Amino acid sequence: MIVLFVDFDYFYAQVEEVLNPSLKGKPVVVCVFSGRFEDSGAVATANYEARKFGVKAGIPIVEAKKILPNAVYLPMRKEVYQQVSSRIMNLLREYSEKIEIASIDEAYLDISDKVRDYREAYNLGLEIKNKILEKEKITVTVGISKNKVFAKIAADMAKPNGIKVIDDEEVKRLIRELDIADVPGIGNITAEKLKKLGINKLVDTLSIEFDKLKGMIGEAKAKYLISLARDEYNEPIRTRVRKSIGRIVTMKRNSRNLEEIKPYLFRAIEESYYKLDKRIPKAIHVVAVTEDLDIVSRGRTFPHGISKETAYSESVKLLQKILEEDERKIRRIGVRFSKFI
DNA sequence: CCAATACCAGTCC
DNA sequence: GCGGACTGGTATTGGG
Ligand SMILES: Nc1nc2c(ncn2[C@H]2C[C@H](O)[C@@H](COP(=O)(O)OP(=O)(O)OP(=O)(O)O)O2)c(=O)[nH]1
Ligand SMILES: [Ca+2]
Ligand SMILES: [Ca+2]
Ligand SMILES: [Ca+2]
Repeated sequence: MIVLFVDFDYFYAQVEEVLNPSLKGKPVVVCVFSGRFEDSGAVATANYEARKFGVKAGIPIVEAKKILPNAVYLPMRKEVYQQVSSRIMNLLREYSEKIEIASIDEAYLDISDKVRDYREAYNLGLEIKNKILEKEKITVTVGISKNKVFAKIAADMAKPNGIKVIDDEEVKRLIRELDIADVPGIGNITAEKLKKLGINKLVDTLSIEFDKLKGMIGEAKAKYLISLARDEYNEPIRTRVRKSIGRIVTMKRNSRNLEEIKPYLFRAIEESYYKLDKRIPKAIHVVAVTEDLDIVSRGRTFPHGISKETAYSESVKLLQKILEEDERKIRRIGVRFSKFI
């Protein structure tokens, strides 16, 4: 298999630069303003100039400004970003029928039957990069390898505005030499657990008994790493079928007032049914985050489909149950739908 | 009952 | 701690 992965560079901020060329060369920080109070919220992304001066995704806007008062701070316009994204994804569909949209700015193409080797793949990667730049003025990074995981690792290594092939011999070398913390799916918390077990590289995952590994990180992640280490990973390129779909929102203020909370819950349900499209759920869960940041959920599974109308009325009953059985104020409220017909 | 179900903490990016 | 979605461990419960 030959997999080509495309990851758009500093995507949100780059879109803002496209829409305002006056911003280029300036530090640009795109932000999620929460509005629970002043300048509350977090950095969604920053361009590479802003990162140079200490601002990165996830930090509080409050801290970002203290850090880089000099930057241009912009509200997230996700609807605008989604439109650019959708057009780019349609461009990519032209290069292969076998496409997997992983997120608003990432997609994998299975080009096994489109090119004969990694030389032609590299060439296709350049064509893709040029076309996206020509049509949307967005730079992207391309990663190419024998499976999805190494194609992404390649992009991670080459960004931004890059292209990289990890060929079959390099896959073998990296199984031995790559810090396992750099494997997709392994965050800092998981990397640390592995380090305690004596695992620093993919190849090390085989030095331990499965039950010990599975007991530390779970069976799913254990089989994932083991497959990678044995170079057997070969997951098909295709859009994932979601097992659940929902929406949970932060409220303007904490509350236990049923009718102060209902409007957020109901909007959550509306956004959920838009996302659901033609999928019909058999299960609904109302999910609350309390004032001190615990989660409480109450669900119901039916032996049949739940239309939007039954979702509304049942969600009320489930919310009442949360409020009856937990005396804390609620901070976030929403719904998740699952068990599709 | 206790297997089936419900809850819900943890994890990724 | 803005958030969607999935995983898997532990608590609760329904049968009729
Ligand atoms: N609201 C919010 N959005 C995020 C967050 N993290 C990433 N995003 C969105 C906005 C970014 O443009 C995109 C980030 O994906 P990446 O890890 O590839 O970073 P980004 O494209 O911004 O920069 P990069 O690929 O490193 O050049 O996804 C986050 O923590 N909060
Ligand atoms: Ca990305
Ligand atoms: Ca990106
Ligand atoms: Ca990592």
